[PDB]
Amino acid sequence: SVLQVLHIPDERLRKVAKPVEEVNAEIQRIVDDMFETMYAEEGIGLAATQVDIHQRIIVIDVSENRDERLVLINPELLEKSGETGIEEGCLSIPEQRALVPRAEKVKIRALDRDGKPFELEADGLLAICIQHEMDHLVGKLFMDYLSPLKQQRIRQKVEKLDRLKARA
Ligand SMILES: [Zn+2]
Repeated sequence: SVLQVLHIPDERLRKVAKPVEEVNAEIQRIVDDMFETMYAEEGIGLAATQVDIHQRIIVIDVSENRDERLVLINPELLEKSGETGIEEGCLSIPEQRALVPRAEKVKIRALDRDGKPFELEADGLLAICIQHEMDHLVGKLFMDYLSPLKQQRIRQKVEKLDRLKARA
């Protein structure tokens, strides 16, 4: 199923996710719906809290053939180094992009879709994607890094877009 993605300024985007107790068929359903939703809106990453499911689950797929699926359940940042930034987007902040400071390299521990643990070292776009999605799980958005003026301007942009998109 395709789930509805929340937009700012929805307050449910600020909730802190609980860890997944047990990776069972209900969780695997959520993972599958999250991928379906992410591909349907043309995203490369999605956190559970974006679809109003407040558990520590993330899906990523940067591939163009939509077949290098990455699932992070209960991710844990083990180490990070360096600093970078690209203009990030987000399905919760429609059509807005902004450069945000990130670590360049990241090492995480997570569970996969089967509930088996794995470690992953990432750099480049992947490292940035993981950090952006892990932020979502503790109620952080990429706009939080920007000036108050930039933040307001982003909010207004989105509110205006949702105002027009709802036609009637
Ligand atoms: Zn996002």
